[PDB]
Amino acid sequence: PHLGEGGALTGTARKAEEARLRRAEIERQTELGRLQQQIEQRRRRARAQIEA
Amino acid sequence: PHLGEGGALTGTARKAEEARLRRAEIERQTELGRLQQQIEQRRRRARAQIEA
Repeated sequence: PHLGEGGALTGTARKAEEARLRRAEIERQTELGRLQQQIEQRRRRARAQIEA
Repeated sequence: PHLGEGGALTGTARKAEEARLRRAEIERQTELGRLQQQIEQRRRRARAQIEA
């Protein structure tokens, strides 16, 4: 059976939407990764200054 | 014999001048020490910034 918020897709359109969903998930994961890395670089900064 | 740039001091004045010379030598040594320490702190600074 077809599981998606839109639903009601058959044949090739189903595979296309699966690919689109995977792409969106990868995009969101990369966004969260960059945010994590930015806040951690701020932390490392605070470190270097404390050491000095 | 009496050795000093002024010379011609006897008795107690001789000891007083010996003490004064020792004091001046200590003063100059402390001056050189502080200068050395200041330039080395600048060096350590340059380090910390390079590491960052």
